[PDB]
Amino acid sequence: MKEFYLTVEQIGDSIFERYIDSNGRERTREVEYKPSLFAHCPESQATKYFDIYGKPCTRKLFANMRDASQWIKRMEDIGLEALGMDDFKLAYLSDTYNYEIKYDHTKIRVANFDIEVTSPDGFPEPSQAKHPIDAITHYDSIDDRFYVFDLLNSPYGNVEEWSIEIAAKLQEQGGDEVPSEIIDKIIYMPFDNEKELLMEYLNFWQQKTPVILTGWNVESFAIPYVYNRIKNIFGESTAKRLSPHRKTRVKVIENMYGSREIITLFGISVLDYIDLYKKFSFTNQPSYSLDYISEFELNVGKLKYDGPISKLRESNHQRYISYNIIAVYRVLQIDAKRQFINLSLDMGYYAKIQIQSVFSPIKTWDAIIFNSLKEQNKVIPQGRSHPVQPYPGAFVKEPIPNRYKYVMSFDLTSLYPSIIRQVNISPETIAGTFKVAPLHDYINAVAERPSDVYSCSPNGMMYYKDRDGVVPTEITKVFNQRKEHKGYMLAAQRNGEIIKEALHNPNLSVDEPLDVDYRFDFSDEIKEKIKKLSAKSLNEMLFRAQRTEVAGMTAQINRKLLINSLYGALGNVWFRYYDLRNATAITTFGQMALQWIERKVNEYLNEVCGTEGEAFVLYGDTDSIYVSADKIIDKVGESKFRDTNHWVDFLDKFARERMEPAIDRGFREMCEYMNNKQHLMFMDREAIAGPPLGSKGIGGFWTGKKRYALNVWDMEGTRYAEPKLKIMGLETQKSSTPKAVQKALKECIRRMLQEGEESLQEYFKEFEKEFRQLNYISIASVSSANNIAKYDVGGFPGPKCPFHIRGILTYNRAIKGNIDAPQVVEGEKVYVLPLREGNPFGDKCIAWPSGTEITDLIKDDVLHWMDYTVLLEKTFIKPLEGFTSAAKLDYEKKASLFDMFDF
DNA sequence: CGTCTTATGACAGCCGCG
DNA sequence: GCGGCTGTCATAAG
Ligand SMILES: Nc1ncnc2c1ncn2[C@H]1C[C@H](O)[C@@H](COP(=O)(O)OP(=O)(O)OP(=O)(O)O)O1
Ligand SMILES: [Mg+2]
Repeated sequence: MKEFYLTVEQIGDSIFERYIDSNGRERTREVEYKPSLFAHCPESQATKYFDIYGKPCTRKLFANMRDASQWIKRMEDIGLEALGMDDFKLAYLSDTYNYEIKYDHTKIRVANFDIEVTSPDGFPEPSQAKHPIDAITHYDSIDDRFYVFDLLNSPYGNVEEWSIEIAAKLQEQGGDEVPSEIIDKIIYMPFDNEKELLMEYLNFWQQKTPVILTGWNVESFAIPYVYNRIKNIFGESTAKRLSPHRKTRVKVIENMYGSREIITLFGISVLDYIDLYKKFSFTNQPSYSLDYISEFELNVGKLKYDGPISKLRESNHQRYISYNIIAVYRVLQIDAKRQFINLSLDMGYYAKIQIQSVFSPIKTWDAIIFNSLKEQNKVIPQGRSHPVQPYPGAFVKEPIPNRYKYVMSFDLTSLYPSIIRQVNISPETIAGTFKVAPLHDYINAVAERPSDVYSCSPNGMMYYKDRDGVVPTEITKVFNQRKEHKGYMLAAQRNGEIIKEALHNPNLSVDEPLDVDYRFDFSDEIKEKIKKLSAKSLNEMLFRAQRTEVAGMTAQINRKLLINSLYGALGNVWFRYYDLRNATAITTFGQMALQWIERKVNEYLNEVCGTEGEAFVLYGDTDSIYVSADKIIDKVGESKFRDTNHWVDFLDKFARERMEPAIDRGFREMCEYMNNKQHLMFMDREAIAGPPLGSKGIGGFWTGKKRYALNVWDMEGTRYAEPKLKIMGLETQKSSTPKAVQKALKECIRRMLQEGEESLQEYFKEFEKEFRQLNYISIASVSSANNIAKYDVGGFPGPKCPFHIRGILTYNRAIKGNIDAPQVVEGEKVYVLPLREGNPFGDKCIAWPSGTEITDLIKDDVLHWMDYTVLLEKTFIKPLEGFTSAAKLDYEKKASLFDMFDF
């Protein structure tokens, strides 16, 4: 098989690479790399290398990288361009790996660990690292074993060995419920002393050296902590054993309050799972404690223990060890579901970068573009510095705030990348400019055709159609990968809906979940095998369909991000090809394209419909249009449709067979009008929304820009067995909104759109009646702990100081000197509750770390002094009032004037 | 070392207001 | 002692 890299580092004049040879064995190299850079030269200077604009360059080979850096600064001291790849690590991979990398993941040692550390005086700081590590669980993907390092003896207790037999037992038999799947994969190692455990851990680290280090929060806790603890006991030299190349870096970043350390292990790609989640998950969570995320991702209970963690090792060492194990395992199950490491490797090897550079899309693209550029023997520009500058973005329509009964929506397939292609927008494909008319004339088609030689954008730019661009090129490859995985995702989602109808009446049977690829549309035979199955068999099938869909999701949405991020890279001063003429060519074209097609969509329907000058497009954002479908439904009445599904099928058939080709006609005309390389503007039918047949439900409603809800029956060819609410922007969708309140506002919106005004008031009346009974956490608001320092007037609120910030200050006074209480960390989320007048906390509100409960020290005061009236109005009724008004509804009851007829 | 603009709402403080 | 406005902040939609 082909050879592929594991890690790579630059150290001085030596490149340190770990890799896999033709055999699948893992080797290392120390390479004394001889990089090449480039400089322009006169025309008559024969050469194979040219810059991207067409200009001759001579290659300058160098003895070593220091000398190549020495040259880059001198070229600037003189002030001439130093073209080429300034980052020599990427150049070396590009040299060593002159092909498309296919990689054997089973040969890649992904390690996954967590440590435990008892502390009676509050959170154990890794900076200091002043407490014993009393447990570590290190899972190794190659061995497929969890290595448990256990400390029987410590200043904080002498404990007996952990019993696997006990750990296996269920928590109702008095055990730990450590999963079946992992009981035969634990290798357990008790230790008398710390020094011993550590040394063994280090030796173990040497023979099973992690290529990808991951885990929950390891980057800010685990890694730093083991490093410093080992460093303080055995000296810094021993600590460096953690790096296979024996080189490390300490990035101390003293927050305005206390210390904080970041350790770089050369030779290892640390991918902390917390960061991979934030980037790739497309969620904004109330809290990021593993405990919370496990719940959310896996529907799986909180690892339970009595008393505080600080004395679990002494109370119940058995539990203590088991939780450190299951903690490791959970991250493995989350990744089984989400595939973020899989993703990371894909992009990583695709771009040919260090795996941990998947976090920076600027890096990713620089390497993709360089590699692509290198094979055509072209020289890349030098990165140049730039001031930051605003530039205009997308166009959003102001919708008339109303109820909407029948709504059909349409959206462009990857707008900004398609534009990039359609127009051939790239650094080296720029043809010049042209005098631009008010954009509203290009929208209307009045303005002079800007050029009939060059491909154009309404911002005034012109592009070549002859030659093809680096960016269009590279953006197209990844787009197709996106497209493929989107295909599988959407199929899985349909297969999901087919299984959902099957369990409306499952065949009384003892059967077998079918052996099938959930990525593809269930064929007839298998659909007819489907309904003959049992609930047990069918649920397993659903579960699996769902796991496929989610996996397709990840692959799809993250590749979508990467390309959209190429666009965003164009508007970013740090990007080698940073360029605002291109960035605005994209967005301005986006604006024209969205309004242009509004006009056409509005024109065609007024035609086919009968009237003239009726606004059918009620709304649109960047690349979407939401068309009102009332008058089209009105062209057959309420009668002719048997059931709900009959008018859905209709609209779908109408969109597909009448509207779409009209759209297509419109967009290819615009393509001509703009003289673009290729027509690539596609609006796929997205949503079909309305009320269920002969019900008093409102279908949809807009409140303003970015704020609407709809009742959807079909989303992009998927015919849900249950109508699903599509809610955008409203507080139900915001992680700041209290949990129970998200659920309530949602049941409301579901009530307005499906049932009607009647149902709303009924449920509204119930909710406020029961409100005071809800769990304080479930009804707390969430915010981020930012800039506490800045607003701290020596203990009290400063000028301008925000609500949640104010809440945090009151907390910190109410926990003065108490070091057992959880402090609040900068940047992390807090729960927020308002306080009643006269409370003993001083202020009108309080805040505490989210994902956790408030410490007992204040727990019972906050619960007494809690302010429900305020909470209900600010968090539930104000929001509901917003929705209510727009929809023309009341959520309560008007002044009868017919009350005179009571009883 | 470093994706982007557009837009909403909860709040704070400012200002006018017999 | 408020409703209208502006700016800061947190957080959505694309
Ligand atoms: N995270 C982002 N960064 C930069 N630009 C974005 C981002 N999200 C969206 N955009 C811009 C460019 C998109 O093409 C345009 C419309 O976005 P959107 O419709 O969500 O997806 P898309 O049109 O790129 O693909 P698709 O509609 O197929 O999911 O808005
Ligand atoms: Mg789109």
